[PDB]
Amino acid sequence: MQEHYQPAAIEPAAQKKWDDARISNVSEDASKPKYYCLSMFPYPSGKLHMGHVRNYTIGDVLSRFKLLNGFNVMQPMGWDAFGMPAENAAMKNNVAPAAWTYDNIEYMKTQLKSLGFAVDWEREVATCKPEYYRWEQWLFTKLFEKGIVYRKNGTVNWDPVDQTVLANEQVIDGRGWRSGALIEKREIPMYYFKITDYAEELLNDLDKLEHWPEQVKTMQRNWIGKSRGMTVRFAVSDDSKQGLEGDYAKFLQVYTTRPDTLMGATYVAVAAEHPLATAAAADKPELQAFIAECKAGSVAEADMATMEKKGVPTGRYVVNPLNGDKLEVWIANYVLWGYGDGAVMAVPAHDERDFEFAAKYNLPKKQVIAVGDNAFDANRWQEWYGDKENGVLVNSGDLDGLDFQTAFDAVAAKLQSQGAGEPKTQYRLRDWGISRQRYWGCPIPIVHCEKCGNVPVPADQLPVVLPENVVPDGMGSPLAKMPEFYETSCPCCGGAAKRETDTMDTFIESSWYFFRYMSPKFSDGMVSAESAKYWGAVDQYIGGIEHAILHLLYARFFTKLMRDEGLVNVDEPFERLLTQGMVVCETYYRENDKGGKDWINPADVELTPVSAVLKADGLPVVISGTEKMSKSKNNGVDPQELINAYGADTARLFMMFAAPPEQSLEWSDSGVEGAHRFLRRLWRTVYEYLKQGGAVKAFAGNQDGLSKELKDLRHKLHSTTAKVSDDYGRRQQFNTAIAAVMELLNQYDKTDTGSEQGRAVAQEVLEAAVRLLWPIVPHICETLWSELNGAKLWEAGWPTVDEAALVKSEIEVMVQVNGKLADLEAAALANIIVVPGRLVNIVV
Ligand SMILES: CC(C)C[C@H](N)C(=O)NS(=O)(=O)OC[C@H]1OC[C@@H](CCCn2cc(CN)nn2)[C@H](O)[C@@H]1O
Ligand SMILES: [Mg+2]
Ligand SMILES: [Zn+2]
Repeated sequence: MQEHYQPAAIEPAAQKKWDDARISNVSEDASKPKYYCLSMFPYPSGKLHMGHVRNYTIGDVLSRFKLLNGFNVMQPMGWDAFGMPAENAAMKNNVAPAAWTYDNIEYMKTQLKSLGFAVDWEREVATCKPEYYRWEQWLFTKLFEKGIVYRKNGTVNWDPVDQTVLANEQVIDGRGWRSGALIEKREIPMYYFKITDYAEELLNDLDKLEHWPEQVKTMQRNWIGKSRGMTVRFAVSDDSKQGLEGDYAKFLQVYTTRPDTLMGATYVAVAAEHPLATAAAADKPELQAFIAECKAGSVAEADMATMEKKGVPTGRYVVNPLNGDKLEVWIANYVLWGYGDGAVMAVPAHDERDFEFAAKYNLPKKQVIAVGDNAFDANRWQEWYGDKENGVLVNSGDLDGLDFQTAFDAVAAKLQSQGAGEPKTQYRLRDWGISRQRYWGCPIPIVHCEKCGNVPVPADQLPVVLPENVVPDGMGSPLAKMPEFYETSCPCCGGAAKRETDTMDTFIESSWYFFRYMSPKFSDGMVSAESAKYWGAVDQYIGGIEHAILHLLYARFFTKLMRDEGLVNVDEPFERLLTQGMVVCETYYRENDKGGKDWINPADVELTPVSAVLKADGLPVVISGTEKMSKSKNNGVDPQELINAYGADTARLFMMFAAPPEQSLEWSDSGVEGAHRFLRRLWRTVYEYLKQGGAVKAFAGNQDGLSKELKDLRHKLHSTTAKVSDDYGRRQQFNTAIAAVMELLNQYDKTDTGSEQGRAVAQEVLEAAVRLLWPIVPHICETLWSELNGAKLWEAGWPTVDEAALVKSEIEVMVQVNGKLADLEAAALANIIVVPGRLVNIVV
């Protein structure tokens, strides 16, 4: 055994020992209990970043821990290969997106294997291969004939200079983010998942997830946005029916979730596309411009509530069906056409958004709810204005005194008796649009025939192979400029027909890949029925918070779709969900000659502790703020150079010890040094132990007769084993478990283990400490364990807790004052010469 810890020699050898033993290549074996630990598969973007290392080390600690406890552990790995980054690099470096992708995969695979992750590489998938996306094209055709997938005209943003579609997040003040040209709203036919048909199922099944973060379940409930309200119809006054047709000339219909406050409606609001808005804007140019500004907007829903609410009066009036008040109709920019009826009622006294709107335009406010004896200020909003559980109605005629639920049913009675309203349930959830005007994506298995219509590709002709021999230029999606691809024959009549040139949303690949890992080479379906029954569902899911809404909801939607098709037997894909925090770093720059800043990568800097300067230039730079690692402010720390400088075990240990997994991790140069020096200490601790006698049989059994010092070390040992096991399986806080093993080595250093019984307790401490640290630093623990014990580490198993070593030794004693029944005198005074051991006597 070498005296000094050199990871470059022990990490490759330990990896071959694991690959030769094939301990990570697991099977559907009904002998050992299964465990499915899954980390979110990455985009093959070129190199791994620190966010990748943290996410996949967390998954590996959980996997190696469950494996050491006797589980059949599947930790698969794959690549989310479809996406825009491949097209952008294709335009930049003049290469094919497929070629650019496959070289990033084979390089990032070498980085992952160097870190020593226990990954079953015989289950590796790649979403850009036809052997994978053929099955989401297959599920597309099935759900398309059922109507779950349907084709419908939709509105998108078209950049007339970059010649492509842009999402709302890529539009800035009406212009494209790159071209800077005004975008055009276009109505094009697209495809949709009918996810609204599963809204009640996706909402209620969140209650089954007793091991999900409560905030993730909360965010999904708000996104679905179920609401039980009331449809209300306000009759249009006779002086306002000009230019209206159909039922719009008879009434204005709205939806509200608080019909108990219908007596407090001071005005109504309609969307810019509403017929009442169109009839009012016929001769007033101020309304025409307001409608045009609303249509030209591109507010993303992540910022929809943060936009300034604006409105214009129409001069038209409707009648409240309960008190007969004439309410003026306004055109509001926050009312979205297609969300319900496209028209709402406003109660400024009990809705904060209506309060700020009325305060802006000096609109009336009518209090109709009261909570206790609280004062109602018409010029200041209070939190109790919108309370529902502890309020009673006021200023509502024959509705005064009713609470929320009784007034709700009372209002429904009057509305239904008049035929002016009825209860209705609504959902904020929209359908899922999957059409993408991109090249590097899964083709949509639709063929357009002038006689048969939109025809799905039959199952025999799947997949519709995307040609990998394309280099996009940037002047339109290449699939539309390639007749050799879209010119085809109709699979129904054989006539001339064209293929769909739009590709699928890349979220479709990530929505079911966790099932494909169970049988990645299965060629007769999405997932083999035998492997789906064995693995069931993912036991542990690890990923970032940015996928808590869209990706997680899509994965649950696909799981219920595949369940209703007969492929799987679970309602939910993920049992446990761990949300890893981001990784941040310090930013550096220099001042530009034009009044700006040019950012510098931290690796190209060196600090004096005081100021900082370049590594080779000696030009003093300026240190800036700390934020998430990104190429924006050029603060990304390459983990490969970290592996080159310290090895894989130091990188894994630093990220597991710097902060808890949910908390953000700040990069620290001195932090990775403390991780490396601790691994040097652990190596020296085992070396110096074997240097004075060698290995012995670790202590086991009855500990009676051991010294007080050695008994205290065994107590600390089995306390650490119980503390680490609870930190891995339950708390999932890996930084606290590292310090627990560190404190065990502290007491070991302070304990004389030179005796014959001392050597045995020392062996028991070290054999457990290397197994307690194996999930975090498997390379050095594998090497050190083979020096202490000759058995295979994974067959020795997770350290067992000896509960006898935790029980303290008691000394029963009798206490008689004056004959009748230093620490013993203290307890016998909490009840004077004492005979040592059995008698204490209180000199009365
Ligand atoms: C299931 C799919 C939708 C996953 C998708 N292919 C994806 O997000 N792929 S990815 O390659 O983008 O991320 C792979 C995984 O591991 C890294 C995590 C951290 C990302 C944020 N971050 C970055 C830093 C410092 N550079 N600190 N935090 C990430 O959330 C994810 O869990
Ligand atoms: Mg349960
Ligand atoms: Zn046809």
